[PDB]
Amino acid sequence: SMVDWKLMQEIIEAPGVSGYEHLGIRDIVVDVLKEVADEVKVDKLGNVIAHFKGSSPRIMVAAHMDKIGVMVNHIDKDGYLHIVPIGGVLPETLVAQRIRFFTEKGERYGVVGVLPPHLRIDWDQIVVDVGASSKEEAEEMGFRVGTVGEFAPNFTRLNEHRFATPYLDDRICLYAMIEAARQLGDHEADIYIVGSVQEEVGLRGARVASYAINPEVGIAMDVTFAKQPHDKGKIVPELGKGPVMDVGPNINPKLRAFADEVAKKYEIPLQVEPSPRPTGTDANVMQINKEGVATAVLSIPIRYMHSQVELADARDVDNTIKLAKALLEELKPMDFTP
Amino acid sequence: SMVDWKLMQEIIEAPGVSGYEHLGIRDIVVDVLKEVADEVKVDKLGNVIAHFKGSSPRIMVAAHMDKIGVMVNHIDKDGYLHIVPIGGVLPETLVAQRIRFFTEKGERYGVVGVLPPHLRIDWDQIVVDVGASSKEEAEEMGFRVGTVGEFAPNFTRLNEHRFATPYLDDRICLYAMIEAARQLGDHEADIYIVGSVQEEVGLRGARVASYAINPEVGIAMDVTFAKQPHDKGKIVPELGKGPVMDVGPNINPKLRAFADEVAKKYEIPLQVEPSPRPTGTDANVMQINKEGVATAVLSIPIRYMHSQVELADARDVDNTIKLAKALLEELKPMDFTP
Amino acid sequence: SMVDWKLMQEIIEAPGVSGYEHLGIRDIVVDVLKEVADEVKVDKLGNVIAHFKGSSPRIMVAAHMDKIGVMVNHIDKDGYLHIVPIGGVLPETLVAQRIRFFTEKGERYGVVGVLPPHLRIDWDQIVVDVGASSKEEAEEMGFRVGTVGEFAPNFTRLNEHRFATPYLDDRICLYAMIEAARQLGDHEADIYIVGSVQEEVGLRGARVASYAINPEVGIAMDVTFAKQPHDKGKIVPELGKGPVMDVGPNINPKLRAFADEVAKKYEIPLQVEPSPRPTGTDANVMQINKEGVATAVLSIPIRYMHSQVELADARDVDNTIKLAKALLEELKPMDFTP
Ligand SMILES: [Cl-]
Ligand SMILES: [Cl-]
Ligand SMILES: [Cl-]
Ligand SMILES: [Cl-]
Ligand SMILES: [Cl-]
Ligand SMILES: [Cl-]
Ligand SMILES: [Zn+2]
Ligand SMILES: [Zn+2]
Ligand SMILES: [Zn+2]
Ligand SMILES: [Zn+2]
Ligand SMILES: [Zn+2]
Ligand SMILES: [Zn+2]
Repeated sequence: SMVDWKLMQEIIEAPGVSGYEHLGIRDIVVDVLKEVADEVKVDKLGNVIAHFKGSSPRIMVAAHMDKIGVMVNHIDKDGYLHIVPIGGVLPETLVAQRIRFFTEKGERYGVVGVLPPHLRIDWDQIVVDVGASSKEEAEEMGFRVGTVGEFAPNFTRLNEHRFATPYLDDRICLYAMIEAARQLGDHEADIYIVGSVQEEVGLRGARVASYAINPEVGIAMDVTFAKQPHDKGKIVPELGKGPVMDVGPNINPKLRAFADEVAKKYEIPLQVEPSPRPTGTDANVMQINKEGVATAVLSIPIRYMHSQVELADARDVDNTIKLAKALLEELKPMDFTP
Repeated sequence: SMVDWKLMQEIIEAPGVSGYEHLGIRDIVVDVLKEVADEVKVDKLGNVIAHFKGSSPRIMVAAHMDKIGVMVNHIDKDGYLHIVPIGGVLPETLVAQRIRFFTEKGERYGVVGVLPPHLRIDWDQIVVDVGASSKEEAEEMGFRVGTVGEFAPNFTRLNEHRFATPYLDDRICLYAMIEAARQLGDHEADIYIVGSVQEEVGLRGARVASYAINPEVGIAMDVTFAKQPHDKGKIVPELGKGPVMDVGPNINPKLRAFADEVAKKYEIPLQVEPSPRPTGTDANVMQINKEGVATAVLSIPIRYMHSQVELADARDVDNTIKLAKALLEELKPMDFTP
Repeated sequence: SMVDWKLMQEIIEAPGVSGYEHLGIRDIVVDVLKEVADEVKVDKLGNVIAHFKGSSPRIMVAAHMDKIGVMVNHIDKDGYLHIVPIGGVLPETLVAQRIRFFTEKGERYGVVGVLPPHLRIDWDQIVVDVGASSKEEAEEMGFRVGTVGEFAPNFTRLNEHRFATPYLDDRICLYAMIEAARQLGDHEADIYIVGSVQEEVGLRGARVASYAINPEVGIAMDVTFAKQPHDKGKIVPELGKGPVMDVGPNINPKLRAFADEVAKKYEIPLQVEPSPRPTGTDANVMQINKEGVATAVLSIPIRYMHSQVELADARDVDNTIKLAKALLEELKPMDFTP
């Protein structure tokens, strides 16, 4: 298990909003997995699919490579950018923030300004300043209709265990899945490790990857909500209390019971999240793939999801790596029929 | 046809909310169908698929086994449960009601309390009392994060024909489909009778069952809205006027015309429901399965859908059994191209 | 003391809304009291007055036989009932509930329906379905202008001590008073045990019973509010902490002090409720009867008053039986002058 802070930060900060995972994260995932997998391929949507050959059952584990972000809708006559969200970016988190754009002339920053109080929440109030003085100048700088951008990186390690940064969702789980894969010992299962694309715009990469792989078992590794201020006591998982595994309709009872047994065997703390609906993770589309798949969700709890200050606890990451590795190594043929 | 009140009530009251159909209803459906079907199997999502071997066309008929219900989100320090809905349960129907929970220690009841007027619609106002005095006590009683519950059974036969009970949706149609199956005589069609899972959380079981079966023809048997107080005259079907079959984009014109001819031949009253959108039934996902399926919806009209007092007329149930049996027996190869 | 669950449930479920206590509860109260009382009579309003002859002081103990309920205002052309409340029934507790009506053709049920969300708290939204299709049919079924109904029975024992059911108010105290009466040993006081009528519509039976009895001392046994969710910490009594006895203007200080001494002597836990106003119980009218009466209130705490899920703790019922018996046996001439 054990957290490699340098690799983890590299995986978090690599470029790749939904539909543009090829801008950086994809090559990193391919390179790290090619060293340990029997075969790694990239499909037409950009999913990275790494095969660790085994016997049975066939399992697909998916963590998504894409980040939420923004796209330039148009550039105005004074050289300001008007942007729209890619995935669940909320306008409130954009005020007085830096955005990292992927322009024709490399990575370039812009800022979302604020109007001083004496001149006075929605997308129309959001205008990006890139230091340009005209539309022509912004265009010469490399900005275009369709230019995409991300929250600017800011990795903050607060103490021994806690850290805050944009894009723990889902780079922290992609990191954990990749570490589990690198540490993977012998296993009976036929394992596909998938870096999925476009999770944040409707689970689109995992949909096609599941179709091609045709797994019997599916596990999505995505982040989940942790107890935090103003949550009204409604959130069950807490930072530092371990990986989280949902229960509910998206979650095969036999697979979820198997996961409990494994967690107990390896003495890994395991939290329960009640999910009464099909989840908002790749496991949603994996479960209803083709003839149906036995699915579960394995999550790292974070605070402040979908903002620049997503915050996690490295003890949870470590234990998630350990649990993913143990599930993959312990998995064996069994009857998943509910 | 003919209504078997005892079997019908047993099928209505068997446990099984979305994702937990294995708690009771599934075994009943398997047992009754195994007696008449050539083969019955349960898939990975829990669908019951019973094959009545025939020639052509291949038809799938689906009625869903799952009920809407609730799930325990957390237990508070005073031993009260805080719940969230599974499917379309509305908070208004929970006030001063009993809930039947499926705990580690068998079935146990709780009540949703009301606040006396002198101390004064949303989920936060909903708190379940299970007779416990602390979190530890509620847990010893068997309640957990993730415990599921249902409207408590209350079967009320009002007169010769009308009756009200929780969960006519969709146990009344599952009952009707099962009776039609038991009475099924010779048939040319290759018939799959499916007890589907997770209809109430997005048609998920019928999606995978349709994929595996690959039918040419699909019929969903689900309940529909009947004329009732305060409906502003907008609902077409009425209690006691027979089974209902939609018309609209989800409904293959040739199959629907065939259904009219059959209803006329057997002198079965048949109501028309205008459905301008893809339906909220299993026929939605059956129609867009693989290369496409000729689909129709065959419904029993009920009042007060998704509440504890869903109300139907046994004459409609009888006629639905008769019509389902006749469609299956009359179905023959034909061109379904619109 | 000791709770007889079978008798208690029978007393709770016997028919009898305000003004219609003769439909069942009255005969039960008469029959049980006739076995132990020197004389039992029923007055013109329907009060049951049982005399246990003694010396002094003359005491009247009253628990009310009436339930809150509903009455049919009119039947509409489609056979639905439109109802109005008898006593403090709130429209919110009627949604998707069953009502037990007392018709010309025996007990018959109806349901209060709900309007599905896509077609959208006050009495005009409340319409009762009885399975009829026309006004004439509902009338043939026995429904009339003036037909009365009750919350349908649903007795739920949650565990060893806690239980929830419609109509703990005031059948639980009527049960406790009746058990105390049956266990009553020697006593100096001249005791009248009264099953009062029409408490829920303005304390009307206790008014005339007090006039006829002319007691020197009066105790009302009615339920009171217990700590429960969303009460904002404003309710003092709690389930399981014993009978409750108010303090305040309705409560004679000498009698209330005597009650404390008795509770201490018999080691019965006794809660205090602050009541700054004349109470909403029979003790209100007893106190201002004729030349004035020394009065107190002895209550069983319940949650969710006036709803179908009123919830109590059998330890409190037991201790209330014990305290009532001890007060009656210990009572002796004393000066009640404040
Ligand atoms: Cl996500
Ligand atoms: Cl294959
Ligand atoms: Cl439905
Ligand atoms: Cl085929
Ligand atoms: Cl009262
Ligand atoms: Cl006198
Ligand atoms: Zn996300
Ligand atoms: Zn994510
Ligand atoms: Zn439904
Ligand atoms: Zn349905
Ligand atoms: Zn009352
Ligand atoms: Zn009362």
